[PDB]
Amino acid sequence: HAGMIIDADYITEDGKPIIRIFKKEKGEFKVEYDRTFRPYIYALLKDDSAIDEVKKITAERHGKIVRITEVEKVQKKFLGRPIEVWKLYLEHPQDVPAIREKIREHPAVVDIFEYDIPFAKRYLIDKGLTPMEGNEELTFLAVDIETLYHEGEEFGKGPIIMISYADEEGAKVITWKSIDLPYVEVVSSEREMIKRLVKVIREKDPDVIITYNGDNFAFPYLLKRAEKLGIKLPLGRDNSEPKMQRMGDSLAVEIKGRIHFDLFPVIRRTINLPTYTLEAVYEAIFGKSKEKVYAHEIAEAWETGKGLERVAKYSMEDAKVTFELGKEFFPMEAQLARLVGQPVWDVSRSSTGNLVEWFLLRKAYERNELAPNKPDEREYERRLRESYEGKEPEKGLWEGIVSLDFRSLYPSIIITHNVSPDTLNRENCKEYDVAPQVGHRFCKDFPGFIPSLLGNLLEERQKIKKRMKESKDPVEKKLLDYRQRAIKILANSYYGYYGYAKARWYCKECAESVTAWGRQYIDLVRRELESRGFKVLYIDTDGLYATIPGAKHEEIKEKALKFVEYINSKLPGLLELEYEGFYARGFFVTKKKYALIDEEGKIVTRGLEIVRRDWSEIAKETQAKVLEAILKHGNVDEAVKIVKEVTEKLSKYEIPPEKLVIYEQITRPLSEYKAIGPHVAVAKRLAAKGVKVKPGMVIGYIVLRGDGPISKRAIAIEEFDPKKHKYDAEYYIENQVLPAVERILRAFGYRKEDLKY
DNA sequence: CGATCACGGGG
DNA sequence: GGGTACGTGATCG
Ligand SMILES: [Mg+2]
Ligand SMILES: [Mg+2]
Repeated sequence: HAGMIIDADYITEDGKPIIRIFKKEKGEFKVEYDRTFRPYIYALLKDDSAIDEVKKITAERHGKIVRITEVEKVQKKFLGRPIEVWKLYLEHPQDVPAIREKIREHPAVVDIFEYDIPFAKRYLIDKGLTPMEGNEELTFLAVDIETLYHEGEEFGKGPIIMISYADEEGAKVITWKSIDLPYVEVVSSEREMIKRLVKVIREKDPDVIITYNGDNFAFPYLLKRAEKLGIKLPLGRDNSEPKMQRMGDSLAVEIKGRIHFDLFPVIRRTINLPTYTLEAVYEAIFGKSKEKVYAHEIAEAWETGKGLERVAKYSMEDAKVTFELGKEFFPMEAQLARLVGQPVWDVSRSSTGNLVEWFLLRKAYERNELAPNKPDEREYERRLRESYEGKEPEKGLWEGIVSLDFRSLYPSIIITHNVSPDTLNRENCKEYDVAPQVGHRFCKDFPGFIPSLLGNLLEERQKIKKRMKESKDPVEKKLLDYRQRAIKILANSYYGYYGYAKARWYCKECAESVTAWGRQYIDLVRRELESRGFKVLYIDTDGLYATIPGAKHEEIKEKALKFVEYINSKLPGLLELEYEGFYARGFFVTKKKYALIDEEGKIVTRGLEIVRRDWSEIAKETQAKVLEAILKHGNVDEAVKIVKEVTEKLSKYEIPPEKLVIYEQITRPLSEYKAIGPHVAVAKRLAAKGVKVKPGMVIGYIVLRGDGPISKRAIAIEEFDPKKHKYDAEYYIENQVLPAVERILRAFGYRKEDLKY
């Protein structure tokens, strides 16, 4: 029709699938239904006569037998070669996992294809439907909750004590205790507060619900408490409840007819932070501080009734900034959805590797190219163990560091050298390009599937950039700016995608060859930098860090900016080097393990910081102190003295026991564990005392002095008696503090043995 | 040793 | 739900 597609799914009616297309048409919510789309897979047979045995294969599901409804002989392309496969139709999507292995096992079946694409995604591709097209303006609502938590409680034990929401009308708090603030609505109970949230959402009818970690906290918690209280959450536009989907080891929540936009996975990919707390995230984007009110402060205020205004202000600000961040990060996710042709819900929760794959599956359909299969476990494992043919960084502390980015070099290399799995070492090829050093041959006789698509993306970006220069409308310009950035992101992900172990179009030789050709330009950049007095401190496939030893910082910045402008004038086509940034100081340990500090004093690290609950505070605190001594004080000698003093204090039992607590979650019933770690040993004793130990409960423990593995010497933090129990100083030194700092201090020539008296 | 198991965000 | 992360490091067995 005319509207913007925001999502798609399927429902089953009288055992048959119905596709639903969720649309927004000039401000109105619309649902279109399609009963005609049929599930299918492909089968390559040894011979056409075999179809008579294959079409008769059956399976079982929902107490009924599953059959192939129709078969169709089709002509397609596989690896740039014509192929004849049989399209096997099935009645219901759930018939595909039930029958696919019974077809694959058949002696007449060479292989099966396209048997794991979800029905709603299969529909959008086959029908040529693209989400988020048009100038349709969506409505947004941020949602958040505060709860009553005590250390180690089962998930959902304590009530929800506040629910906050925010949009352009302001930020509001719903609570069931008397708090006298203008934005606070006081209700009678937890039940009445949850029913008020339901009413707000049904009345405001937002297209987008913005949360911060709503997938794994706010919505699973609301669902747990609504279950306990025996109330429904009809938040879906079809009155359905929020739906929890197991996405990996964690969860993802969907709200039918809407976009549940969880900012946590989105921001985690976009920017680099040691910890992605809402307060750290808000400050990195808006340059303003946000106060954190910790779980224990919240519990204390609720139970004593004192200082509840502070907790209500915290709840309000949580919703307020969640709204602000949502508006900031949504436009780019909307353009990426449009580009890849899949809904924002899915696109915002996926890696760039999956964004590339979704883009390629759609283009394969458009081009009548059969998609290769995802690897089996053994192949995936064989791919992770593959070695690539074709430096370690400078030691010590460096000053005035410029960062240069190479990533925009690789799409142009893929295109000019026709680097694709369908062009690699092709038989009876008339002309080919040979990769330097690795010698892989890529046929020049026809454009490769992936170079062809990249060429079109880069051309489309150049058109957008030209239309941007010629536009007087700042609205169109803002939108076109997002569109051209989406292409840059997608195009710059192909190099990585070639080496991604889960990729359908995985190609080790393609990745290797792009690296080998890329290196010729990197070596040119390095020689040209050194001829200009620059010293290269660190270099990898993504970029480099350099300085002019002992030069004035403004001179380094000017010379680097002049260098980038010069080299890009020398580089042919769309090969581009970028000036990324400047740092006051920094040091480099190894590949993607380094730490820097900018001119505003913000520490920036990669592959070193250990901010996680399963590491003791003493190890995390010492590591922070070491990085601060090095980057803020330019003093490695102070850092070594900090480690030496901490280790002596641990040996003389001068460290508070509270800085020694280790936290680990129970993730299954205790009887299901194959290996009993210290937290499981502690948990089993707690359950033996009558504690209801459940998956989700976090176990706090201290390692005590003694013989054997740490499993037999861990004690529950609640059972620790400082007057009776002695902590293991050698464990906290050798397994906690020293591993936290040894990688960092290796960059300065220190070994683990030199960090003690 | 290989196998197993945990982390993040949120209260 | 025709795709159940992601990559990495500690500890058990
Ligand atoms: Mg969906
Ligand atoms: Mg909150």
